Amino acid sequence: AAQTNAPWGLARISSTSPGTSTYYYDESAGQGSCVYVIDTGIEASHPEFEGRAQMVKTYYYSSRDGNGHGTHCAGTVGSRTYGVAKKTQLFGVKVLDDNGSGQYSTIIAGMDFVASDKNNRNCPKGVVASLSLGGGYSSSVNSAAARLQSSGVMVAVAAGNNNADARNYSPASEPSVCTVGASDRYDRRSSFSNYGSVLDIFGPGTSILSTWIGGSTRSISGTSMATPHVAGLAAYLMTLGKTTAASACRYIADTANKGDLSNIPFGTVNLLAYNNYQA
Repeated sequence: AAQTNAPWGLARISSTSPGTSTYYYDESAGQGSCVYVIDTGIEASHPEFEGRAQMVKTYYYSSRDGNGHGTHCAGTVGSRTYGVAKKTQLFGVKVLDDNGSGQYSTIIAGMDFVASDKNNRNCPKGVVASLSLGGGYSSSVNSAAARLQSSGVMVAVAAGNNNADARNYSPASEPSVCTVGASDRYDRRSSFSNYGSVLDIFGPGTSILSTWIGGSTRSISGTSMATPHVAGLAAYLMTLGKTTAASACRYIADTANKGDLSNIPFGTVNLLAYNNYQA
C-alpha cells in the first residue's frame, strides 16, 4: 500500500532518498504484532489508534498520558496517519510520569513487567518494545533491557539526545538491544543525536509529526522519536515473518540504507531504517 503526503519520516523508511512524501508499506502493516510503548502512557482514546491502543500498566496514579510523549511514540509505532505498523496492537506501559521523568527502579520494573505481561497477550507475529525514555549509564537499566530482549521481545531504545557517545547512557549502551539514532529530513544525523559503536541503526528523529494528547497531533524532535520508527519497522518486518524478535535489530541493519547519512562520526554506523518495500 501507499500513504500520500505522509509525515516525512514514514516516507523516508520506504525510499532510498530523502525529500519524498509517500510512505510505502506492505498491506499487513504489522497486524498480529504487539509493541509495548514504555513511556508516559498512551491516550488510547485517540481516534488515530482506532481501538488498537490500550494501557496495561502504570507506576503512578493514572494510566492516562498527561505528558504527550508516550502518545506520540505510540502514534509513530502504529497510529493510522503517523505509524509504521498501522495495524499493530499497542500496549501502554507508563513508567514515566506526566513530566517524562521515571526512576531507574520504575523503568527496570516496567521492563520486567513487559517481559512477563507479553505472556498474557496474543502477539502471534512477535513482541516489540519501544523505550523512548533514556538516562545516564546504569548496569541495572542495561541488564533489564537485555533481560527484556532475551525474553523474546525486540527492544528498541533511544541513543539519547546529548550529542555524545551513547555508551554513557542506558539503556542505550546495552549491546543486545537496538540503540536507535536520529536523522533529519535531509539525511543528516540529527543535531542532538547520540552516536558511537553501540548504535545499531538510525531513524527519522527530527520534526516527527505524530499523535498528541487531547486527541490532537504534534511534531517534535528527538532520538526518542526515532525509536518508534524502528520499533514499528520491527513490528512490521515481524508480521511479514522476515525477522524474529531476537534478530530484528540486525535485519533492519542488514537491510538499512547505508552511507546515506551526513555527520555520522567515524566509528558509528551509517545506516538508515528502511523497510525495503516493493511490489
